[PDB]
Amino acid sequence: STAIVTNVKHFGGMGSALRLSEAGHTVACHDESFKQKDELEAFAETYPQLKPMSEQEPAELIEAVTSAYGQVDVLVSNDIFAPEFQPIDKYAVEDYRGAVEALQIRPFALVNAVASQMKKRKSGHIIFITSATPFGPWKELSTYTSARAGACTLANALSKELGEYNIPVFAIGPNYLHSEDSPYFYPTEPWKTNPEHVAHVKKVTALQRLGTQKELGELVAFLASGSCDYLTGQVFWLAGGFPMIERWPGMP
Amino acid sequence: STAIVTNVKHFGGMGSALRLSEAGHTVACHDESFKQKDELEAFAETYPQLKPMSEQEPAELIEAVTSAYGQVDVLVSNDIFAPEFQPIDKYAVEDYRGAVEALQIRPFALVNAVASQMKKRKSGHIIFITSATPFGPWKELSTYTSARAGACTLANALSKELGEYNIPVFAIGPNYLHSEDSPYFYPTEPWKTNPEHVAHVKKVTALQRLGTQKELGELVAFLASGSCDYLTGQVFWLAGGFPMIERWPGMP
Amino acid sequence: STAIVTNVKHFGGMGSALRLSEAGHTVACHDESFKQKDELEAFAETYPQLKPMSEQEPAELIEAVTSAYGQVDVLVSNDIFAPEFQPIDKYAVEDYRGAVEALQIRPFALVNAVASQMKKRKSGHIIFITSATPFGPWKELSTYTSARAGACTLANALSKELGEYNIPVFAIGPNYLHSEDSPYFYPTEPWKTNPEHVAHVKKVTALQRLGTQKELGELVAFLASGSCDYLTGQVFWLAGGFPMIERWPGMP
Amino acid sequence: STAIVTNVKHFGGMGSALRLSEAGHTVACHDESFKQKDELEAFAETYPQLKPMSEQEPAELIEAVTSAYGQVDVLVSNDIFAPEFQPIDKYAVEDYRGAVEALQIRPFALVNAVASQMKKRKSGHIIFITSATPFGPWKELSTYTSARAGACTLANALSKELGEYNIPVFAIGPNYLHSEDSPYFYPTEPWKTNPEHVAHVKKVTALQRLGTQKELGELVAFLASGSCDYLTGQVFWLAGGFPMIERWPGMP
Ligand SMILES: O=[N+]([O-])c1ccc([C@@H]2CO2)cc1
Ligand SMILES: O=[N+]([O-])c1ccc([C@@H]2CO2)cc1
Ligand SMILES: O=[N+]([O-])c1ccc([C@@H]2CO2)cc1
Ligand SMILES: O=[N+]([O-])c1ccc([C@@H]2CO2)cc1
Repeated sequence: STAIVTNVKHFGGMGSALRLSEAGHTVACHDESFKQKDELEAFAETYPQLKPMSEQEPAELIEAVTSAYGQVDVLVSNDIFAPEFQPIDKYAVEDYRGAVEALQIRPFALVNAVASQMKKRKSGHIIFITSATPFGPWKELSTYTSARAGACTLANALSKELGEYNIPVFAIGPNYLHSEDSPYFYPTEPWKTNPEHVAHVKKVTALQRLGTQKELGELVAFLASGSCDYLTGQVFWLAGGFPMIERWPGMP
Repeated sequence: STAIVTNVKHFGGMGSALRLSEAGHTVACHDESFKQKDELEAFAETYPQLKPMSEQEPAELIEAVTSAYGQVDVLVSNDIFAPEFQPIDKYAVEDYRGAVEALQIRPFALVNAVASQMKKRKSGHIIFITSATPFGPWKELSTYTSARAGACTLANALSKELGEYNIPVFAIGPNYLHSEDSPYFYPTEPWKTNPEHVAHVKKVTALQRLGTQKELGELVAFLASGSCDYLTGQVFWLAGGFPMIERWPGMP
Repeated sequence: STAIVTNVKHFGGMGSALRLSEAGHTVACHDESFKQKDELEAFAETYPQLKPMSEQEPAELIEAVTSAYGQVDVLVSNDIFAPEFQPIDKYAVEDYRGAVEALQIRPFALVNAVASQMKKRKSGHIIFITSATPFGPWKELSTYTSARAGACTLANALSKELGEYNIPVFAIGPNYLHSEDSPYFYPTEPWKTNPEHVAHVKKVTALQRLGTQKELGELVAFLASGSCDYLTGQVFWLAGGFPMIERWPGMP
Repeated sequence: STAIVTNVKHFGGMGSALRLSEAGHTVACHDESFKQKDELEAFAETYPQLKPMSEQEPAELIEAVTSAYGQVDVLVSNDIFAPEFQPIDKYAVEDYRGAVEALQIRPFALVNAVASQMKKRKSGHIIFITSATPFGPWKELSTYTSARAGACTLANALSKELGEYNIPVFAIGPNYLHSEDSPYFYPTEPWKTNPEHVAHVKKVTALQRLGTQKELGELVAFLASGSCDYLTGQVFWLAGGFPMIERWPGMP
């Protein structure tokens, strides 16, 4: 079918787009850098199987993909934001508004724009790439963490109404997901190359390693395949067993 | 100590303010209507044991209560919003922005404004009145439900950083909480007067009744008393056993 | 690889075994009925793609499969129990002991018997088929529901220690999962053939239908394939959006 | 009213009994040591406000308290077990049976024995002291952690049926709860005396300290008072913000 992957260059974007395309889907890709023709053309050349779009806004993007490929069957809202770790009193209120806009309002706007066509034909899949941070909150990241939780619940809530139209809705919350060249949020440098970082990952995850783009991609393609729609409403914690809890003194 | 209860006329406002006052606290009350001298005066006359403030914005309010009474020891963010039940595609993106501003940004702004003083003296209590909808979402209320989830997690996330400063943070998520004359969200009419509504409540809650303002107030005062700070991070589901799940055919 | 599916004739047994086999795995199958050669041979003839075992106990089963097929790479603990619905005071304490033995001790015993070999190779996958009842408890089924919760947490706890040996552990908790000819727990008759039952499923699930053995099988095969080990520790709610929560009077 | 607190000398026993008594309740106490006359009398002398009982089994205990004090209004099932940390394959299946019998079957048996009298008069409170380990499992404690999870769910499931009879059911899950002279599970020595243990607690809890018996008691008394029955079904995590999750390299 036809799929849309947002912010393709970052977070769970490449894994999702690449595997979806390998599965036979036509994959329209969005990214902030695609505003520049040079960036869009370069992407199209490197990944000829993907279909980069210049459209930036929700309604604009959904309309563009629908016109170019007929309809949108799979929506992968791969949302990102660049937060700072700050004590609550050090954040500016605008810092939270920014987090909520990028992590909650955006996915909401995308579903709001594509839901009608999916409901009319009673078919489609909606996948939010959120975060596992709500499951094990770190101190001093209240904006990003709470916004991600809003997105997770948004997906679960949406599954309740869209199920009547045979539209599954899922949320994939990753952590320690290798992002390769993207800084969102675990790039090769330094996460796979610096001792302290490698050791940190070994300590906090059960599998003692970063998750791979391949793994995220396999999950996305599996859910979008229609092989297991009954998991609708699920929030998947793609965090390799994180968080590992510190044990008592003397214990290995 | 000195407490602040927002939107006192609605939701968990009166139960919280009244019980906190009976516990001996000086309770500064906020409400949109207090912007009008006539409304504020009428409230002060009816409730001489309460201290209504005219201030509307977070910083302005925190500053006024601090100036008049010395400091803010307890913050009860009784947040409200009037959402419409709507299919995802029928909402306007602005409807979600409105829900998040009222249910997430506001409590965040209040803590952002008061956290510094609490941290400097290493004492204080923060309580968010959220919702239990995230625990059992209804179809077609995605904006309100997801926003409330963001608030619940915000409370939990804040508990992690403020604990070092001896500041407990809690979230109380009610449902079917009798709101008396307030339309937010279970007024006496029709929830205690109309047969069908009375029957609905008896079916969906384990205790088969609406929760009382007194019960909410008791919990708020208990948490604010410093009797059980070790519950910091807790999201309390004040919903009387809701949700009750429909059983198989043949089962009463 | 080599997989083991217990209680193959019931619950998620057939879906798991059939899809695992279609995936290319050698699937050893356990069932209480296989104690009778007549039943085992009858099963073997009907399903040449499966390998029914006569062994009933954990240690004996693991040893038998290891001897016959080299080793056990995938363990699918498809646990079942036949509980009665009853008020807490009407149950016999033995009724709870029985539920716990069948739903907690059994999966524990199986992992206890196969873990050492998997750890030595630093490879293997463990899947518990539990229940979604803990997520939305019905009244009067305290034994079954709580035991299933124990099994879910057992899986999550195990993922923490086995991750170090590269062994993912998952729990799939279904509800309204079509069980075809098996009475555990949603057989064709009457769940797909009686109006009241069809209507009940339509009301309590978001997708308004029973889950299929195919869907459960696809998930089991996907997890066992090694395509997404990073989901280790996950409890999957395979309940089609259940539970759907009763809305206010007047709402459709 | 009349309350029963089990294993009073350990875990949440003393805080519960002491505060319930201070609240004016007649508190019948159970403990394995009370099997010996010398132990029961020594306890009665030290704590004259408490009523130690010699009864050990659920039925006889409920009956004895009912005969002596008229009825059982509050049941505080303070369950304990002394597990060993072990890799799954190192445990004996009997070690899990032992954990489940003490942490799941026991509370179930007590409610099974007292539920009828509470239902007949439509009044009563049931509180299980479980554990917060299910919320953040450590590696190698699969027996204890999963059993405690079963108990938490048992309480939640029970709230659904007993609510109709006006009987709230709660579960209090502590961790890092100072147990003073009792080895279950954080005695003064070494948790408040050894530097490494003191440092560990300051690291893994948000409040950076052990919880007190006083705090636990305050919660139990509050819940038993009938001041906030609408919290029925709640699982309280009395863990001071635990778990604190390790942050990235460079962050303090
Ligand atoms: O900003 N951060 O430090 C950050 C850390 C982790 C995440 C994981 C992927 O959700 C996201 C953001
Ligand atoms: O708008 N609504 O229909 C609504 C219903 C229930 C709530 C409960 C209190 O959280 C809030 C809003
Ligand atoms: O006995 N029962 O009524 C029953 C109902 C539901 C289940 C779901 C699959 O876990 C199991 C048993
Ligand atoms: O055995 N243990 O090591 C243990 C550790 C912590 C607990 C906390 C109270 O639940 C219980 C048992």
